[PDB]
Amino acid sequence: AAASAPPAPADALPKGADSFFRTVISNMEKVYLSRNPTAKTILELVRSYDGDHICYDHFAFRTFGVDGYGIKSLAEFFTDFGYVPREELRFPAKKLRALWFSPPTNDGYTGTGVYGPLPRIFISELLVDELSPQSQDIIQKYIRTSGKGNKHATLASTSGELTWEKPIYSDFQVLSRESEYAAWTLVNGYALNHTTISTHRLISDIRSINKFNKFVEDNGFKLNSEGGILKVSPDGLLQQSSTVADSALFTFADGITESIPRSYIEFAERLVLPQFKDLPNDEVNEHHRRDGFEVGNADKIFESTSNDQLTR
Ligand SMILES: O=C(O)CCCC(=O)C(=O)O
Ligand code: NI
Repeated sequence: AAASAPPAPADALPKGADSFFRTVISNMEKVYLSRNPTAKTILELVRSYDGDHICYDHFAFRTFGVDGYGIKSLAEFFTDFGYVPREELRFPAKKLRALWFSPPTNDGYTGTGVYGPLPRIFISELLVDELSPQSQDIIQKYIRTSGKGNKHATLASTSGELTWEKPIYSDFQVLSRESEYAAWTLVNGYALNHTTISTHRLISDIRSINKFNKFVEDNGFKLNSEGGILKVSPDGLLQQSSTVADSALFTFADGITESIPRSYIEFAERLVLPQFKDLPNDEVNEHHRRDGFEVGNADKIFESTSNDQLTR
């Protein structure tokens, strides 16, 4: 038989870097919770129902793929803190590309949320050069107003700031008609687009995602309907659901106040891999479960912020 070996575990961070990294993602989460009452409420409801067991499966971010404002503007922060780039996903109809990142080894975490197992990171970018000339010019205008803001995307994310000037409503309107993703990013920037609860790490009966979905719906919240409320990967091992994004009033730079999408929250179940079929269920750890993401699922979860879902 050919020589075989297990995968090399990723390096762990030194103690200061690990601590510091967690204060940063904690600040990203603070902005997110302050602007997304639905996500904040659901996280409180799960904690009360299940106990202190909430783990974050992944964080997701959106970006403009032009002039260095894209995936790389955030990825460098995470790779400075030991994250490893993984698979690239393509979304041709929506004109998006995404990369996900797996965390450094962190087996000694002592808490939950950002103090629990470190989350994967999912970062997408809009392929701006594929849009109409008019939208390319609108995006380029804001990118010019931002200067070297792209070199400090994490500062922007931790503080809840846009690096470009505040948009005028007319520009938001034009982008909304061609790319809802572009419109989302114009008004939200590098803000955390969602966190994800790892349901299989819960202890109570809502650890099953079908039970979890009914728990959310019975507390009055609406799940993303597109492609069904439960997106199931073709191998059956990655099952995902998400809320409809919250909305907020935004005063645009020309004085007009209008509704915009903020963020949402996702729930994900990763099932055991087939080679570990007969593992006793008390023996399953995260590395025994389906890792990564699935283009089919992701394509429909992007629509949690779409106007059709928000106006259902
Ligand atoms: O809406 C976004 O920005 C990311 C949607 C994709 C995703 O997070 C997943 O596949 O779980
Ligand atoms: Ni997600």
